[PDB]
Amino acid sequence: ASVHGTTYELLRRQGIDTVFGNPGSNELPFLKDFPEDFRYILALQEACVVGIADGYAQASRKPAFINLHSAAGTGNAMGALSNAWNSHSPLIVTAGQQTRAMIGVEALLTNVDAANLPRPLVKWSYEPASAAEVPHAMSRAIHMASMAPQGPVYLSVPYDDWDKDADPQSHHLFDRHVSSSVRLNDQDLDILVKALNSASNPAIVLGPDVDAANANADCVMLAERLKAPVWVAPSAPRCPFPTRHPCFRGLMPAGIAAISQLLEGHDVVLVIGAPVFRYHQYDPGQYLKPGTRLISVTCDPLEAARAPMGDAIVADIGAMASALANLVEESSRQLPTAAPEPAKVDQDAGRLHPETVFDTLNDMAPENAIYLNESTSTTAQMWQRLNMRNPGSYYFCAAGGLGFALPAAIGVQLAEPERQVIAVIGDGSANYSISALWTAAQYNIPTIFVIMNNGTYGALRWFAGVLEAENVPGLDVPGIDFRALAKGYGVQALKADNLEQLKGSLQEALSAKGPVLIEVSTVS
Amino acid sequence: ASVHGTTYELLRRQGIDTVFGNPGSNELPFLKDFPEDFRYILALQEACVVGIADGYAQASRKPAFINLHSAAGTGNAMGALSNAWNSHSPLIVTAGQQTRAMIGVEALLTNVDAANLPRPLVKWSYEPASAAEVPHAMSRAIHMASMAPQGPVYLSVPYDDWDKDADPQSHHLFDRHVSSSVRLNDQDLDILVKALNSASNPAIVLGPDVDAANANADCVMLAERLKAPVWVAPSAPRCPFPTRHPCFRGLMPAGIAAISQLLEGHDVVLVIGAPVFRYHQYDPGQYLKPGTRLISVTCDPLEAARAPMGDAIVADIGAMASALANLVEESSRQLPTAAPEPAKVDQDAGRLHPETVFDTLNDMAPENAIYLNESTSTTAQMWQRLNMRNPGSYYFCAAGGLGFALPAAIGVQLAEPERQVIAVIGDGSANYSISALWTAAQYNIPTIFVIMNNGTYGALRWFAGVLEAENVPGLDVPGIDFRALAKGYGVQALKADNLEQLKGSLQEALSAKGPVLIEVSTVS
Amino acid sequence: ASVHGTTYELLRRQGIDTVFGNPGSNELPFLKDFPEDFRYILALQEACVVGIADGYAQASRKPAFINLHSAAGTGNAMGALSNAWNSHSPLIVTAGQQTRAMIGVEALLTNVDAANLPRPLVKWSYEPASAAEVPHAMSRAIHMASMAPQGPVYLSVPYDDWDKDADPQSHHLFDRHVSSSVRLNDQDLDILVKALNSASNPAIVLGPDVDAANANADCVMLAERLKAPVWVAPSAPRCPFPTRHPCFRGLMPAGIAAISQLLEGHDVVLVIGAPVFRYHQYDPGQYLKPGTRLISVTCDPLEAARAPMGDAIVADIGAMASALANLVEESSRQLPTAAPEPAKVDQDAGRLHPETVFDTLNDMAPENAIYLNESTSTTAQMWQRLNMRNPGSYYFCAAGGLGFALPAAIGVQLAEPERQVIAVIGDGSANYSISALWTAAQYNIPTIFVIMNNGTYGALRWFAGVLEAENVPGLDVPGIDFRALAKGYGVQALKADNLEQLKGSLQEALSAKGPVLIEVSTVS
Ligand SMILES: Cc1ncc(C[n+]2csc(CCOP(=O)(O)OP(=O)(O)O)c2C)c(N)n1
Ligand SMILES: Cc1ncc(C[n+]2csc(CCOP(=O)(O)OP(=O)(O)O)c2C)c(N)n1
Ligand SMILES: Cc1ncc(C[n+]2csc(CCOP(=O)(O)OP(=O)(O)O)c2C)c(N)n1
Ligand SMILES: [Ca+2]
Ligand SMILES: [Ca+2]
Ligand SMILES: [Ca+2]
Ligand SMILES: [Ca+2]
Ligand SMILES: [Ca+2]
Ligand SMILES: [Ca+2]
Ligand SMILES: [Ca+2]
Ligand SMILES: [Ca+2]
Ligand SMILES: [Ca+2]
Ligand SMILES: [Mg+2]
Ligand SMILES: [Mg+2]
Repeated sequence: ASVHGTTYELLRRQGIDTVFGNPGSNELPFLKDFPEDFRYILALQEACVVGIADGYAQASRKPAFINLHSAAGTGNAMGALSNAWNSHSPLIVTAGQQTRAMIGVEALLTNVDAANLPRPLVKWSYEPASAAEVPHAMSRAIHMASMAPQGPVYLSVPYDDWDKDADPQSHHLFDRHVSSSVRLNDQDLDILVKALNSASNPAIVLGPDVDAANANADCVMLAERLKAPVWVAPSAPRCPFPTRHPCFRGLMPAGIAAISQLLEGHDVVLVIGAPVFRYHQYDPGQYLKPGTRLISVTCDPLEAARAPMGDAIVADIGAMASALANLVEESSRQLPTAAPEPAKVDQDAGRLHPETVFDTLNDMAPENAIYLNESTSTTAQMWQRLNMRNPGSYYFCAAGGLGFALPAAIGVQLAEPERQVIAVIGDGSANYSISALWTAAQYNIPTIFVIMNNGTYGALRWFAGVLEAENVPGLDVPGIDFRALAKGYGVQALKADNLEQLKGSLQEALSAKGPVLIEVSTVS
Repeated sequence: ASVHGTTYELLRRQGIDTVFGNPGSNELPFLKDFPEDFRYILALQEACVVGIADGYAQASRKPAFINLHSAAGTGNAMGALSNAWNSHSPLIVTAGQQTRAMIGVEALLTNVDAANLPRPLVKWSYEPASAAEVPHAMSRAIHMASMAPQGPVYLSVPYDDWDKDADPQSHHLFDRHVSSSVRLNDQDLDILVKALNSASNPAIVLGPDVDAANANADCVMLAERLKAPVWVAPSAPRCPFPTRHPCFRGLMPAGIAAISQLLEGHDVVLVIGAPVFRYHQYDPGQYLKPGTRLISVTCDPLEAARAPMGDAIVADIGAMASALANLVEESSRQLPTAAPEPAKVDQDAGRLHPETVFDTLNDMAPENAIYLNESTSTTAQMWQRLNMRNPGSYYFCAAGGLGFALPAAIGVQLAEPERQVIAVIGDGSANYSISALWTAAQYNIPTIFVIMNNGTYGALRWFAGVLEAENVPGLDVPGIDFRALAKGYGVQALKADNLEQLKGSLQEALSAKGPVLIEVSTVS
Repeated sequence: ASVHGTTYELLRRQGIDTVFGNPGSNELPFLKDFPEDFRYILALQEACVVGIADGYAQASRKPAFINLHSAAGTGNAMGALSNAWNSHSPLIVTAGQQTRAMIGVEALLTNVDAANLPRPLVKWSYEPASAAEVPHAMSRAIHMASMAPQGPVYLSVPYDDWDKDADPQSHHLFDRHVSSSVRLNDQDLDILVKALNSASNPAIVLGPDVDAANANADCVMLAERLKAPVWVAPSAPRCPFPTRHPCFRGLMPAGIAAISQLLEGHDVVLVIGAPVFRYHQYDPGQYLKPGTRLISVTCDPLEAARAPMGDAIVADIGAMASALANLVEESSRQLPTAAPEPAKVDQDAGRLHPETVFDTLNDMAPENAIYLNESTSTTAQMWQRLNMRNPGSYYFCAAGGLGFALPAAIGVQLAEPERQVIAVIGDGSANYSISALWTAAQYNIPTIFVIMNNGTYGALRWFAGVLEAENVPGLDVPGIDFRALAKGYGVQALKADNLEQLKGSLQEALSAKGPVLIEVSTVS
C-alpha cells in the first residue's frame, strides 16, 4: 500500500470522511485519487476553511480534518486557530510541504521550521522524518486532537511522501481506541458529593466544555437536585444550559469584582467545564468574597493550574457531570424561580434596536434553531432574549477573534442539516471572513446570515468611552453594501430597514432552500 | 506582604520545604531571609542540583523545588531535565532573571527569551509580566508539575520582583487542591474488566508510573487474580513489581521484534504506566503477532497518542490499578511459576565479573535497599540478580542520559533515610556529575556509590561490535582514580580489586555513617 | 559516495580536522571509519566538550566542530552554549538522532523536537528531512557559524543517514567561500573619519570582537593617531588591547552611571566590537552625560538594535578597524600618559591575597602567556596586574556562566601550543567542569590551573553585603581537596599555602611538560 492509501484508510477507520481545504501544489499529491467516500469542502481563504471546520467539529462533537497550503495557507488560518484553541476544538490541521529533496535549498513553497509556525495555538505540531512515518504521525494527530482537553493539532507532510510505500505494520493504527472518559475516584468523588449535599446555598457555573460533552441534560438534573442557580461562565463560547430553565441566571459579566459579588452568599460554587474565569474587562477586586468556596471541574490541566482560587478536578466533563447528577441528594430547598421576561424596548418605524432583532428572531425561529454571535456590542441582550432549549444552540468566537461566526455557521449547518442556523454578525465582523459565503452557495448549505449594520465598530466605541479615550482612529466602517457582497458570492440577499421589513425578510429566509443574507439597519 | 513572603507561604502551604540549588546573583533576593523552616541543599553544578532534586521527588512521590542561576545555570541542568521529562518527575525549576530595568539592554546575567530555553523538556515554561503575578505563576508551576502526567516546569523571575508588594488576593492560592486522581468511567471500566476476565492467556507489562503511583501492590493483586506473567516495560526507569514474585518475568528487551515474540500467544496484554514502548535497539519486525490484543493504561496523552498499536486509556495509574485489582475475577488458572535462580558465573581471584558484584550486593544489602543503575553494559544482569521486594527500589536514567544516578542517589537517600541507597555506576558514567559527591559529604547523606571500573565505555564498545564499526574513537577512559576523586569531595573511599576485597568493602560501607565510594575493578 | 564520506570531505575542504566529542550510540555511525587525518578530542561531560571546543575556536579564530549525544548530551552542554553565544564563538554543534524509523515512537535516545532544544542559544538549528540533505545541512551549519556575527549552530542527524548514498551534486559544497569581510561604504566612512578627526577629546572603547578579529594592532594605531584613551568594554570576555600601552585605561565598571561618568568630557566615544553595554550591577543613571556622542561599530545587528544610545554601524570588525586605523589623521594632541603601576598589597607569610597571586604570575609567566579568568571576586585586580602585550591573551566566561575556564584553557592550550596557558579559577568555579582535567592529562595538553581557594562563593558573599541581604544559604563550599581531584584525573598537583610556596609551585608548573594544578590558599 502507498502512504496515501494507508492514510486515507486510517482516516476512514477513525471516523473521518470530510476534508475542509484550500488546495495548493504541495497538497495535490495528497488530494489526488481522492476517495469516493470522502467529501471535500472548499473555501476561498484559510481562515474560512478553518472556521467552517471548527463549526463542524464543535457541532458534531468529533474531530474535523483540514488541509491547507504550506506556510502561507497555515498562516492565513492562525487567527482561526486562536479561537479553536480556546474552544477546545478537535481540529486536525494538515499542511503540505515541499518535496524532501527541495526543503534544504528553501525552494518556493517550503514551510520553514514548519512545526513552530502554529505554536503556541496547537496541542501538538510535527513534521515526520520519513514517508513511512506519515500514517503513524497522522494517528498521533487524530488522537492528540481528540483526547481531553481537545484542541487543534498540526501535521506538515512533504508532498513526495504520499506515493511512497507504507509500512505494512501501519495496519495496527487503524482501529486504535483511545479514551480519556475519566472521572474522579470513588473516595474523593464521595467527598465532593457530600460537600455539595451539605451546602446551604450552592451555585453552579457552566462553561463551553459542558456543551461540547453534551453534558447539558446532566447539569440540568444536577441543578434541579441541588436547587441551585446556574450561570454561564463569562465570555461564553457555547451555551451549556436551557436559557428558560427556572435555575438559569444568564451570562456572567466578565469581571473579577462583578463575579465575586454575584457569588456572594453562595457557600459552595461548583464550576464545570470552564476556565476560572475568562474575565475580559478590567474590574479589580476580590476573586471571591468571604464565605464562598469554589470547586472547579475542568477537562484541561492548564485551566486548573491558572485558576487564582478554588479546588480543581481535572477530568472528562461528560463523565463527571453524569456521575454528579446521579449521586447528589435531592435537596428539600425550593427550586429557584425563573428569570423574568426581558423588557420590550420601544421601537419606532425606523432603524432597528438590537433588542428588537433578537426578540423577533426568538419569535420566528424554530425551537431547535442554532445561533452564532459575532455582534460584539449586543451579546448581553442576545443572551437575555433567545430561548435556547437544546444543546448545541450557541457559538461565539472563543478567543474573541472576529472572523469565526460567518464560516463557522456554515460548518454548524453542515453538521446539523435539520436545525436552522442563524448567524448574527456585526457589519464590522462580517468582513473578516466574508469569502466564506461562497462555500454556503456552492454546497447549498442553508445558513441564514443576519448582518447587524450600524456603520461602526460599536464595541470599540463603547470601550473608548469607558476609557475616556479621545481621538481614536479607525472605529468607523461606513460604505459597505452587504447585499452586493452576498450577490458577489452567489447568496440570496435581503434588506431590513425597519421592523416590518425584518419580519418579511426573516419569513423569506426561514423558508428558503439556500443560504440567505439579511442586511439589517440597526441603531447607531 | 512582599512577593517573597507570599511566595514562601505558598510553597509551605503546598507542602514544599526544601530548595535544591546552586546560587547566583539574580537569586540572592529570593534566597535572602531564607525561612527557618526550609532546607537549602547546595550542589556544585546544576546537573547535580537537578539530579538530586529528581531522585528526591521520585522517591518522595511529591514535587521537588529547584533554584538555578539564569540561563547558564538552567543550561547546565538541561541534560538532567531530559531524564526528568521521561520519568514524569514533578520538578519545579526556578531561575532568576536580571532586574526588569536591565533586561532590555541584555545586561550580563539576562536570560534571553527565557521561557524558550528549557523547551521542549518542560510541561510549562514562563516568565511573569509583573512582580505581583509571581505568586500566581508559582502556583501554576506547582500544579503543572504535580498534575498527571507529572513533569518538570520552569519559572524565570526578575530579581527585583521579590521585594515588591504582593497582591493580597494571592491568599486564595495557598490552599488550592488540584486533583487528577481519575479513572475510567464505570461503563467502560466494566467492559475492560470483562475483557481481562475472558482472556485465556493474559500478560501484564508495567512501567515506571506504577512505581511513581505506589501502585505496585495493586498490580501484584491484579497479576495474582489474572494468574498472569508480569514484565517490566523496556528501558525501565523504575521497578514496578517484586522481582522474586512468581509472576515476574523481568525486563523486556528494548526491541520491536523481541517484544512481539515475547507476547506471542498472549491474547490480551495489559500495559500499565508505560509508554508503548520505549524501544532502543534497532530490531525491526511486527509490533504484535497475530492473536495478541494490547490495552494500555497511561497517565500521559503523549504516550497514548504515539503507541503504534493497541487501545489506550488516559488516567491516573494509582486509581486505575486499584480499581482493576479490586474488580477482576479470581481466575482458576494456575499461578505462574517463579523464574529460576540466576546462574553463578565462574569467578577467579582477579577482577570482578559484574554478575559477581550484583550477586554479592544481593547477598549483603538489606532487604529494603534502594538501587540506582548507571552501569550501562550490565543492566540485564542487574535486573536478574537483585531481589527488590519493595516499591521505590530501583532508578535508571529515564532518557538514557548519564549523570543521573550519582546525584539522584543522594536525593533518594535524603528522601528515604531509613533505606540504604546503593548506586551502581560505571567508570564512564561516574564523571558526568562527579561533583555531586560533595553534597553527600557536606550534608552527611550516607549513600553508597559502587563504581564499576573497567576502563571503557563498554556499552558503546558492544554496540560498535554489533554495527561492525571499526575505527571508532573516544571509547576508552583510562586513568581515573575514583578513590582520589572521592577524597577530593570528602567522601570515604574504598577499593575492591577482587571478591574478598569487595565483601570487605561492602561490609565497611554498609556500617558507615557517612557516604562511601567503592571503586571495583571489573572485567574488561 | 556515502553521506559519511561526503560529509567528512566537506569538513576537510572547509578546514575542519578536529572533532570535540563525547560519544553515544546515535553517533557511532558518524564516528566509525574516523578519517586518519582527523583528530578526536574526548571529554568526559558535554559542558567540558563544548568548553574545550570554545577555547579552541576563540584562540584559533576559526570554527570548532563538536559531536554530542542526542538530547541529554546536548542538554548537558547548554550552559556552555550560553557563554559561546555571548562570545560569538563559531561552534558547529552536531548531535546524533535515533534512526528515522524509530523517531515516531520516541524510542530511547530520540531527541524530541530537536531543533528547539538549544534555542535560543544558537544562530541556526536544524534536523534534515532526508539523508541526502545532510551534507548540505552541514554546509549551512559551517557557514552560519562562521559568518559575522559568529556564533554556535546546531545540527541533529538521524544515525541511519550516514551510510546512505550522497547526492553527487554535493560536490559543489566543498569549496564554497562565504565572506562577510565588509566595511562601511566610502561616503559614510569618510563622514565617520571626519567626525573622529574633528573630535576635541575622543575616547575609544573596545570589546571582545576586536580580539576575535585580531584587530588589536589596528586599534593600537587608531588610538595612537587619535591620541585617545582606550577602555575595555565591561564584562570583558577577551582582551582587545595591550594592557601597558600608554593609552590603556583598563576595564570599565559594568554600570550605567559609572560608565557615563567615565566618558564625561569626551565629546566622541568610539565603541568597537562590543555591545553597548554589557552592564551587570544595578547602577542607575544617565547612559551618557551631556556633551558625549557615542558611535558603535559592531559585527552584530542584535547589538546595534539594543544599544540605548548612539549611532551604530554593523560591519566586520577587522575590516572596519583596519580602514579606520589607516584613514584617520595623526592628531597633534599629546599621547595619553600610561597608567601608573599598581600598588603592592601588604602580604604576610600566611594565606595569599589575590593581588599577590596576580603580581607573582605577572613576574614569572612568559610574556606570551595566555590567561583565563574564572575567579569572580578578583577580576578587577587581575585586569590591573597582568601585562598582556599580545592578542589572544585573556578569556572570561562571556555570559558569566561558570564552568568555562577550566575546559576552555585546555582548548586554548591545544590551539596555541607555544603559548603557556594559565587558568586562574576560584574554588567554587573549579567544580562546574572539573572532569575536563582528564582531557588535559590524556592528551598531555600542558595547561596550568591555578585554583584560588578561599572556601566560599566570594563574589556572592560580596553582593549579599551590597544588598544588605541576611540569611542567604549556600554561599560556602568548604571541604574540597583540589590536589586529590587533580590526582583523580591524572594531573600533577601542587599546593601553595604562602608566597614562598606559590613561587616554588609556579616555577615547577612553568617547567612541567604536562598539565599542572596548583591549589593556592587565598584570603577569606
Ligand atoms: C481579528 C480581530 N480583529 C480585531 C478585533 C477587535 N474587535 C473587538 S469588537 C470589534 C468591533 C466589531 O464590530 P461589529 O462586528 O460591527 O459589532 P459591534 O461592536 O458594532 O456590535 C473589533 C474590531 C478582534 N476582536 N478580532
Ligand atoms: C550525557 C550522555 N552522554 C553520552 C552518552 C552515551 N553513553 C551510552 S552508554 C555510555 C558508556 C557508559 O560507560 P560506563 O558508565 O563506564 O558503563 P559501561 O557501558 O562500561 O557498563 C555512554 C557514554 C549518554 N547516554 N549520555
Ligand atoms: C553556572 C553558574 N552557576 C552559578 C553562578 C553564580 N556565581 C556567580 S560568581 C559565583 C561564585 C564563584 O566562586 P569562586 O569561583 O570560588 O570565586 P570567588 O567569587 O570566590 O572569587 C557563583 C556561584 C554562575 N555565574 N554560573
Ligand atoms: Ca416574544
Ligand atoms: Ca451531523
Ligand atoms: Ca457594527
Ligand atoms: Ca546469593
Ligand atoms: Ca521522606
Ligand atoms: Ca565502563
Ligand atoms: Ca612585578
Ligand atoms: Ca594553532
Ligand atoms: Ca572562592
Ligand atoms: Mg508560531
Ligand atoms: Mg530550548
